Amino acid sequence: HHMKISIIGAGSVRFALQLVGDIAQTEELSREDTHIYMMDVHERRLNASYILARKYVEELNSPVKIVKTSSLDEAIDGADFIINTAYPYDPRYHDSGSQRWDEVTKVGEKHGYYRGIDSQELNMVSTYTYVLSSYPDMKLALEIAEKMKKMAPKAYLMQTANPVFEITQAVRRWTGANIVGFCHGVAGVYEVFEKLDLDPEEVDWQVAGVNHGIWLNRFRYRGEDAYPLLDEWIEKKLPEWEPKNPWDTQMSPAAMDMYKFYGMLPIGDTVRNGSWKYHYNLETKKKWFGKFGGIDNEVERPKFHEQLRRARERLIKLAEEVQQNPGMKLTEEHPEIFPKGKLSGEQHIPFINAIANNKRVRLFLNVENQGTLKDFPDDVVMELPVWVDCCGIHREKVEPDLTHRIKIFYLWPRILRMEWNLEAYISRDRKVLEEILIRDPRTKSYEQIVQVLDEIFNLPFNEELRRYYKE
Amino acid sequence: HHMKISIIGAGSVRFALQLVGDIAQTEELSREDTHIYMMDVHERRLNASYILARKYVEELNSPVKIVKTSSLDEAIDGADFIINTAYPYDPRYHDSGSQRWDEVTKVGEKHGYYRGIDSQELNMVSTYTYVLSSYPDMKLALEIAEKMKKMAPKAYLMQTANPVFEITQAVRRWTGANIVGFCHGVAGVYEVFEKLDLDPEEVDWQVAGVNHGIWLNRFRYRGEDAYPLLDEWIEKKLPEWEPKNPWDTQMSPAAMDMYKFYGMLPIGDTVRNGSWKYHYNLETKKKWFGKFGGIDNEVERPKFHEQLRRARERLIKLAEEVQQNPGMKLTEEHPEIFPKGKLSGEQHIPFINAIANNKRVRLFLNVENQGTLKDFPDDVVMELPVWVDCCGIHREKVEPDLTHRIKIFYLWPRILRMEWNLEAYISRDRKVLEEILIRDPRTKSYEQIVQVLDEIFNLPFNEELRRYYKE
Repeated sequence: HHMKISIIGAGSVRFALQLVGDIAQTEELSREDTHIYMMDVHERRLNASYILARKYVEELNSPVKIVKTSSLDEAIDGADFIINTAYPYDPRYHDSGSQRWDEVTKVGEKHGYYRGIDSQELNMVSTYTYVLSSYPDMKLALEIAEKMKKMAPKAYLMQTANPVFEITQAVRRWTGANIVGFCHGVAGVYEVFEKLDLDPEEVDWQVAGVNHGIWLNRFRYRGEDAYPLLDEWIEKKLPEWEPKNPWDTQMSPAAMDMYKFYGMLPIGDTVRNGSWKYHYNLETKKKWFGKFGGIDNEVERPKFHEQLRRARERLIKLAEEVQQNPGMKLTEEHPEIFPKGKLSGEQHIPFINAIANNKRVRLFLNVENQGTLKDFPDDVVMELPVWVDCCGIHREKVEPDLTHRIKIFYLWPRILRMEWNLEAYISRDRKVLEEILIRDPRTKSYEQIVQVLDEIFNLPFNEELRRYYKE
Repeated sequence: HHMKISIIGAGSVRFALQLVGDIAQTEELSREDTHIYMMDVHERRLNASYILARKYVEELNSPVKIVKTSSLDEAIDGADFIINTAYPYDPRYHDSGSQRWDEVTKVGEKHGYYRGIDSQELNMVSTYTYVLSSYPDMKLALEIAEKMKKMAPKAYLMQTANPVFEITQAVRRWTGANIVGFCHGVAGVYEVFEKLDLDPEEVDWQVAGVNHGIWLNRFRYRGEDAYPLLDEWIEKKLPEWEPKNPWDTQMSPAAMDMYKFYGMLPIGDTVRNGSWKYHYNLETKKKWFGKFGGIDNEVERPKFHEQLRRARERLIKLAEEVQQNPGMKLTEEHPEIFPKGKLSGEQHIPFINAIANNKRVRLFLNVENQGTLKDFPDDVVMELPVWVDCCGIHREKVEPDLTHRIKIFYLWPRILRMEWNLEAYISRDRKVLEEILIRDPRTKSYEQIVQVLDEIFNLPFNEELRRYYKE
């Protein structure tokens, strides 16, 4: 047979471009019998990705076949791998998923919720959830899961869209579907090693926890705990640390503070998901994250979404250029965006090449605990270090165990917040949403949460959201 | 041999009087070979309880022997049953345990924490915890547990002092000691049956959960769910409900609201331990609990502690009366306080008579889950329906199971808050206390929690508390 890899939401041009780049440069997958289905509902973006992708593989000399489609059934039918990177929205009001999150966040601030209703303790990550329930995004992943159990029973559903923890769990639990959560927050660990003058391949390390809630449980050098090297860095170097850009938080005072308390270093976006201690306002964010106040604020987030929008428009306009200039080479003209002989460092293609062609590799994926961390249920989805080959996912033993304080102060509260979000969705009940905000540290009255929720629900692009929560 | 029942903190005159009344009226325990050791550190109160108790049993014609002691070793040595009803304090500053709680609560309000630092979501119960850790009270129960493993290895430690959940758990886990938590919040259920015109002995019922967090999981009449009778009462009767006194909350709008959301009626002090929805201020408390705003407020609690103080002074002065008037009969002069031919309805003596003399009885006690509620760990202490005989405690099957919403919204959050409180104690670390308040919905800044904690720690009667948390 051939191999079908469907990318749902392929209008995310850059992420799709790095996926297509990775498969086209992977010797075992770069075959005539590899078919990439790019599927999306917004056609301007779709057509751009498609012509760019085709131009790109042409220049890598990859015989991979690329098929654009407009219908999700045709993309799912008989697929071997389904990558969901879709960010749903209503084209009558918006032109991008992030616009809707940006707007409910303004309504949330209007009613006294700084950084919006979706900014909660232990998840400050922007655009992670959408009105707690994430209805638009969860609805789509469950639609995909119902369609694929009929037309693609042997496929792996690779969840990339947020919230990955909530969605992966819901699909896993409510459908049978073979879903796996992907996220690459694990990469920040390489910055820790460099800042401590450590050859990365000479470090024995491990992380574990929950999506955007992972901890460096094992950090060793020469068979000895290397955490004293971090304690020394905190003494000497931290006083003069400074971020390169609003995303640079791994070695921040907020991270070191969380390290002091929990006993292990929080990795990647975990650092963004601290307690309210670091997030009361912009001035407080700047004390703990440096001059930008990190990425999750009034100034840097709208700035970032504006850059992202600006970039879509460009890639569309670039697609009109390759149409207009058949002869120009994308590898030469924009090598940043079309790398030759390098890999994205994303885990998606390594995963596919492992399962399809037995190229065994260590990955960090969101899968059911299944008794890897004993103090938590077997069915709860977690970000774990796993080995992947043609027999599927195999979990590494997690050693040392995560500290008591991580379990009771971080992980368990975060698991419950997920259980809260899933109950809100499944029950179709406003009361659950109200109860979530009743426990929000910035709720002043009950009247307040009723009025925020009302206003959010009455935004024109949430018409079907409020019809979902209608008595 | 004889039987030794030690009451630690016997200066709680009224509670001690009802204990001594219950044993003296229990046919199997009212023996010459039953010895009651009353022990306390404050001698004015001790002497009063002792002479009152002796006068009391004299009039019931109970041959029970009563021994006052000043030393806790002498009370614990060779004891069969040890009832801990002590509320520690410093006599150089205070004359009662509740004075210290009242004062840290004033300091908490001073710094913007309404009803004090110890009033947290899912525990509004006044005087339950003391500066989160409850150091004075936990220290004493662990001292008792270390002394009794040497001098009373076969004894049952009956915890009555608060916090019962935290203390019972800590002792259980950190020592071997055979501890069991007692609390009689289960009694409110009899008011529910009466208000619905139900013969109480014709109702098939059960409760379960956590101390001050119990739910009416089973409510049946004629082998049929009787919860529609509660739904009818809510329609017709609730609009005209009104409390008899600040403790009357079982049928309140707050209780019915919690019933609507969780699916089961919260029982006793559970009703006091709702979310902040019902507790923002006095005016909001009065909407949900009636004209008094319940018992946990600025007005009714100091009023209640003043009545309690007034009552101690009286019982002391009554003791000087029986000394002065040998001939007067306490049964006749104050029958409210010295009942003849009735039982307290407290579970303490039924328990003793069950274990000692095989008078089997159904009780609701705080013991280790041990897989009674499957979704929770085996070692966590919980308030469960149990049968008690001479072979010990036997747990009833809990059926139906508690609802999903109770588990994820009420019980699990409350278990974690306990785990937080125990970590604060065991670690001797202010940072844990800070982290608890970092998640308090009325914390505005980190500076705020540092200043509350500082001021609390610097109150003269907390000298040894702050030396316990000293760097």
